[PDB]
Amino acid sequence: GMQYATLELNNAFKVLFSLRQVQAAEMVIAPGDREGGPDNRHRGADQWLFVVDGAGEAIVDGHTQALQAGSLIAIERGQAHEIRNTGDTPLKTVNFYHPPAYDAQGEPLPAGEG
Amino acid sequence: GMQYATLELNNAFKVLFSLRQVQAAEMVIAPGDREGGPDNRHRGADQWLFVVDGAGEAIVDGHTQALQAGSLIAIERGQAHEIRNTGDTPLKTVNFYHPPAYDAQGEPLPAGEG
Ligand SMILES: [Zn+2]
Ligand SMILES: [Zn+2]
Ligand SMILES: [Zn+2]
Ligand SMILES: [Zn+2]
Ligand SMILES: [Zn+2]
Ligand SMILES: [Zn+2]
Ligand SMILES: [Zn+2]
Repeated sequence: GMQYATLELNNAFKVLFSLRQVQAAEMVIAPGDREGGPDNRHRGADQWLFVVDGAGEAIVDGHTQALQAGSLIAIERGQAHEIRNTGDTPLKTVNFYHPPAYDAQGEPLPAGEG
Repeated sequence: GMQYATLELNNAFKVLFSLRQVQAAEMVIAPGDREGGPDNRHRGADQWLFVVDGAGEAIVDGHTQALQAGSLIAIERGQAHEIRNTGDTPLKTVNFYHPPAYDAQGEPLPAGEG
């Protein structure tokens, strides 16, 4: 069969599915808001963050990058990261964790913890 | 530092970067075209395919799914897959291979071969 989902891209944070130690999640940040911070790390999981729409700013270990549709970040395990919505529409992202970072309640696994 | 790229989302196929045995690639399929087929497999790499924009159809081991922005497929290693553009605008996708499937010339690695 096919392992498939159409992301609604309207959830603050929603864990989607996994396959062989990669896990997908949706994260949509409202205008004027941010997720993570200068002390926000996943000690054992890389996070591949892709911007589907909107405008924002990533700070990754003190390095700053403007975000737009098409922006891709490979956030290595252990790197502090913050994602800020700097526009006036939702900042829509899809995220790939390797290995997985979150349990079925959307709580961090040991690998997803700081 | 930050491992970052803004995808142009206008290349038929462009390998992007890797981190710790996950590799990203852009694939944009022109109207009336298709990539892969009923015999198209990566024997040793899963492929996570995400649709950024456009409209299409995936066939994965004979299973059919309409594709739109937000569509996510986890195409397991060994699964036959074909992606057809069924609209009249480009079908823009980003792809995550685990383990990596392609070398620096965009040719399949052993894991990316059928
Ligand atoms: Zn602090
Ligand atoms: Zn994170
Ligand atoms: Zn490292
Ligand atoms: Zn792995
Ligand atoms: Zn055939
Ligand atoms: Zn493929
Ligand atoms: Zn399997």
